[PDB]
Amino acid sequence: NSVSVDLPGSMKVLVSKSSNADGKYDLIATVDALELSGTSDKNNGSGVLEGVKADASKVKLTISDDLGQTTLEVFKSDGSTLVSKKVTSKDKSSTYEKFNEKGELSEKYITRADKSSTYEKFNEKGELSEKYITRADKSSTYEKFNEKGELSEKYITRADKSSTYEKFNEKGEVSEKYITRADGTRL
Repeated sequence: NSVSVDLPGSMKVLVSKSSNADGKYDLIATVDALELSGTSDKNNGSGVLEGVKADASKVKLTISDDLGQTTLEVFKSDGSTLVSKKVTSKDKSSTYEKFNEKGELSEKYITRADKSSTYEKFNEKGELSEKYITRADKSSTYEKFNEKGELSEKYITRADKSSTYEKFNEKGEVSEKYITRADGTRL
């Protein structure tokens, strides 16, 4: 029968030459316990697979032609309003997005090859409300944005266990500024 192919994002696709078709390969994959299927013109497991949840949600798996990237989209029953989207590359980096009921981006979680991560949260308007960056060196950045799209809070943490906290007021200039450095030498 069929041949198994590994895919970025810890998934697998089964590829087998199509009989009742012509020059096509049939693809089947099981993803989060849902069966997806499609057909491809190539013999490496690239191509598009689709599925349908029992709530009639549509699931689309796209595998790029050289297998370096997979995209897993979950749509509402209309087949067009996004619910979620997971992109994973071969280098293990990935972007996961969650959308609200009308398809506006609600959360984004990025992971890089060095395993730094960036986590963004959006309001219902769809604008950036929060941003949190963790880095490989163990530094971290926190940003809170107000209703006016202005920065209102920032918190940087460095590898030497130091810190810098800042609050911003109605004017874009800093109003507070904690600066912690070597040991517990505050400011």
